Amino acid sequence: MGAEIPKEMLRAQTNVILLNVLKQGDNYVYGIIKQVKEASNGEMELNEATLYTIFDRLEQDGIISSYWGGGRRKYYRLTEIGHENCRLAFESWSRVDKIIENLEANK
Amino acid sequence: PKEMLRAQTNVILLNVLKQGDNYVYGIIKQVKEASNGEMELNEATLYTIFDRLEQDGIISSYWGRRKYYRLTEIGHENCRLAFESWSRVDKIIENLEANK
Repeated sequence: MGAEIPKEMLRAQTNVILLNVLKQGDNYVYGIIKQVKEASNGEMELNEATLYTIFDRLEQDGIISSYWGGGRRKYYRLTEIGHENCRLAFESWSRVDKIIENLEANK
Repeated sequence: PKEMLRAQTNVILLNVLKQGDNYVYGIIKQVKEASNGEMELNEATLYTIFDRLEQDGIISSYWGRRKYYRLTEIGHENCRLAFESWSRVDKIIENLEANK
């Protein structure tokens, strides 16, 4: 093989954009797509089949939950479990980059 | 969460090898000194990570007798595209500026 960008990474990246927008506040899939496509500058053309499968299997793990809002929108919110999972992920990752800081500046 | 700890260990390990070639014991102690004593890696884990990192051509090894490991030109390029791809996503949010 050789040098690619592993598809597992692109999956991970769209997941991180997701719970950033959800972190920023609850939302419905339509709005999610529009917001991402306009932070993307148009180069983030999410499709809702992916959002719905991603969300279904994101909750079996309790990381978000959903509620109902003559349009009735299925909104999504970030569970406090997800909030602290995200928070302590950031703090451990900040620790990791400080360790890289220290390896580089060492020698 | 185990798998997150595994991933962070990967980024730490191959940042060390990205920074320059090394052997497992020296890697461990160097990590423990950027770690400040908080990350006392065990050689077993280094070995499993490396076994699967050089069957994937991302590192290699030679005899220098201590066995040194090094970051392949594939691994260097992998890290550079990961940095570029992730930096683009990081600069995509950028998600609160369009809100209000």
